[PDB]
Amino acid sequence: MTKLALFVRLEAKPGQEAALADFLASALPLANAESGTTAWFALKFGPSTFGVFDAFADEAGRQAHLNGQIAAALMANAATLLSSPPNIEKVELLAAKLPAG
Amino acid sequence: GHMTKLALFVRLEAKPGQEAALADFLASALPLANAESGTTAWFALKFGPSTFGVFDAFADEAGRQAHLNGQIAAALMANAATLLSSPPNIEKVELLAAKLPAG
Repeated sequence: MTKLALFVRLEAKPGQEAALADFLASALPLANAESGTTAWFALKFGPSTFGVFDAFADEAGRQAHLNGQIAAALMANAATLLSSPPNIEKVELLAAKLPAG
Repeated sequence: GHMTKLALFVRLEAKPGQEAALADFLASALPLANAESGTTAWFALKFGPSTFGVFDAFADEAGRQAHLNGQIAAALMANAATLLSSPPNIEKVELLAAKLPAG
């Protein structure tokens, strides 16, 4: 079972809403490449408010994601894309249902 | 898969003294989620001492609505006053992209 997760809410700068949505959608292959990243979701709450939820078997998986390509790419573009600094929330998974793979 | 497109992001605030009870409630709800054929992924969340949640994902509106009207929602509604300091905060979410294990 997946036991650990991360959640981040992301607010787009005026004029960078498409750019942020496209960035998040484009990261899917990067998430598929991360074997320790069990599940990964690019979220849209509203026209300028986006986010990511992802899930891991263990802390090694979670840290590998934070040290990985998607987190890197987001940090490299954050100042361009985002209107406020995002808080990456650590989450404990109390239970999870996923397809078996 | 690109085929899961909708989600809910729910925050739940535990009543003081009820934090363990809410965590336990959520964990015991797993079999109920497992049985929901339209609920592709379902995660019971703990953010902090008294702050919990659910993130769940669906192929379509029918699956999302079946969850909102399902056994977990009913159980939480039956016990809401015992466990929660305010009503669930439920956000409808669109998925731009999603990785799940296959199946």
